[PDB]
This record gives sequence, structure tokens and C-alpha cells, in this order.
Amino acid sequence: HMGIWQMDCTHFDGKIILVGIHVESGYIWAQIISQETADCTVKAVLQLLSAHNVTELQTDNGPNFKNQKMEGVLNYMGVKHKFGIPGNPQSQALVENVNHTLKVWIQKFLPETTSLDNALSLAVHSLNFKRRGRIGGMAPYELLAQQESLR
Repeated sequence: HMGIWQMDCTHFDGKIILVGIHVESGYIWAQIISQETADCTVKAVLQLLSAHNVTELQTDNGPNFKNQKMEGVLNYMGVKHKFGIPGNPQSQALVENVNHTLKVWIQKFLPETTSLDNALSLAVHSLNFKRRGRIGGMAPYELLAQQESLR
């Protein structure tokens, strides 16, 4: 599962959060986007591709993902795109559960930050930089780095 990310939009406190999960490590990337549109979604996905190795994206078929602009960008960047209906187990199996967890952590940080954006960043940080609570457990960020390094 080198380069494989699964992505979905979720909604929290009236805002749209585009969430990307590196499926092999569980590392999370997340950004608030202005609108659930082709243009905002292309913009955010390009930011992810600029920062991380992405070989394939697994999404649902929302019109912000399934459209000529995204199709063209992903072709141009050499990224495979897998999609089906919202919630499908083929390309969206991890998102309900991950978005559930992320929101719990966002809520946790809300009262101690000055913005939703900072609450999100703190929740993401916690999830990426906490070791799995098991004997050999690694943080998702570590698993990411280690997997890429070997690759």
C-alpha cells in the first residue's frame, strides 16, 4: 500500500474538513476547505500531493471528486483514482471510523484553542504523534516515515 491515501469530506461546526488517511500507517492529513466544490477540492488535493507521496487516491463519487478538473489534475500528476458511492467498503472503508475519532479529538481541543483551525491541527497532531497503545506501537507519523524509507 505504498502511496495509497483514502479521502473524504466530513462536517464539523458548520465547516468542511477534507480528510486524507495514508492507509498503511493511519497518518492523517486534514484541512478545512471553503466549499465542497471541484475548485476547492483540487486546491487541497494538490497541497497534499506537494507534501506527500501519493500514487492513488480512494474517494467517494461526490461531484467535488468526480469531475473533469479533478480527472485532469490526477491524470497529469500520475495518481490513480478509485471511487464508488459514499460509505462503500471498496474505496471508503476507513473513513467513517477515522472521521468519528478525529471529531472526538477536535471537540477535545475546541475549549483550549482560539479557532476551529487550531483545534483541528491539535487533534491531527495528537493522532499522528501518539504511539499506538500496544507493546511495539509506533506513532502513525513514524510508520509513515519508516514505510517510505524502506520503500
